[PDB]
Amino acid sequence: GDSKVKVAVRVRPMNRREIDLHTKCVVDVEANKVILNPINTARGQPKIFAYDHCFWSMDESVREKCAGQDDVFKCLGENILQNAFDGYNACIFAYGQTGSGKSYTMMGTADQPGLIPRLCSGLFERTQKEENEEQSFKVEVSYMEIYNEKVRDLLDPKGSRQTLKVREHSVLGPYVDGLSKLAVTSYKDIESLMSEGNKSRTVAATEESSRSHAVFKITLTHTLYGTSGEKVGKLSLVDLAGSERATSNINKSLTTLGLVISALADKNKFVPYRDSVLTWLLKDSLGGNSKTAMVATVSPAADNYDETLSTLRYADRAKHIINHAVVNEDPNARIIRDLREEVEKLREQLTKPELKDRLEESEKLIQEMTVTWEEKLRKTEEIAQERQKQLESHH
Ligand SMILES: Nc1ncnc2c1ncn2[C@@H]1O[C@H](COP(=O)(O)OP(=O)(O)O)[C@@H](O)[C@H]1O
Ligand SMILES: [Mg+2]
Ligand SMILES: [Mg+2]
Repeated sequence: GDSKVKVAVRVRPMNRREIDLHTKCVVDVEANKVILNPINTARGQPKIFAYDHCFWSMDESVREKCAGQDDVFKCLGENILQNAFDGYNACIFAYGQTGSGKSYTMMGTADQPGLIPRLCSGLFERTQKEENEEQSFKVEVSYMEIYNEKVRDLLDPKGSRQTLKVREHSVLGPYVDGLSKLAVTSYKDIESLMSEGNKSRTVAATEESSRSHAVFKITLTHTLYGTSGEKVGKLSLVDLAGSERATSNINKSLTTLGLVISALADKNKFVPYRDSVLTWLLKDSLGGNSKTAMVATVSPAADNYDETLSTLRYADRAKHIINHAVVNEDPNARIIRDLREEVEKLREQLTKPELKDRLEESEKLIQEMTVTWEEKLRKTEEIAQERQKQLESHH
């Protein structure tokens, strides 16, 4: 192919509990190597893994955390940002057990912002820095959640817990029908949409559920100007569910993800993309048209050994997957062209069942992606002010 899926392993520092209760540290880092030591030093031998990148921290001090997040972004964030500005599809997904540091890496906290806020900030910084009257940038965003093979729109002002149907089109592929793609023009729009989205996650029986997947997506459309050309880069930041074992199809997407990774590691006929919602929607990110990075977060202490190992192993396979990313030039024109063509052919065959409203679907897709930019702005605005009025009757 062209490029291999790049793999980084992030080892979170020993927390207060692990130090107080004298839980033994079994994971240590040697440059780009991850060494997993046995728990009771018969096959108690140190296991050594090698990856593209390895992050670690000496303690939980604010200095080391700031340095940590900075390191992670400098190593992975700016690269995929550059990919976005080069018209490439790019993706970063966090894999690991609950409490290893997936969300802390992807989203981070208020004092320790993760990959996503830095990515958005840097994105709008660069766009605002480069935009001429010959160069223009259009930025869209979406945030979805996948729980129990059901998709929810996290950017919907009304967290109605209503599932959105996942449908397939012949020329478009897998898509979430009804998902919000909101036009944004600054970091704060994204910030409010994200703060609202992050408090709309699926609750557990007790504390957000660790069984849900979170997919954040940025679309960057660059136009160069007596005619104009266009490139589109799509970033996909994914915070997966906890990889640990069970303590129906609640773990379908995770297991299927494992199977997909394993299959690719060894025309997608026997790669089970379709066996789950997650692998189906993120099919192009794994062995497809995308620059893909995996961040495997692991816990350092012995009490998580078998999990850590597992994670490591999966990571070790992920670096064998080969993607083939290309620059997406004027994809919208091609898509609407193929869509209208298909509409006409469906119109012709219709004059001779499953084609009755397939054309309806195609026309719907056409009309929805021919929506003017201004109306998208107005949409995002009314959504925003409805969020501003939903806290009015609640105050
Ligand atoms: N690399 C890290 N460095 C410092 N603290 C971390 C790190 N990763 C996780 N943590 C700490 O442990 C907490 C749990 O992390 P979290 O992102 O919720 O894990 P997960 O999403 O996989 O369940 C975090 O709030 C953070 O304080
Ligand atoms: Mg989390
Ligand atoms: Mg999108």
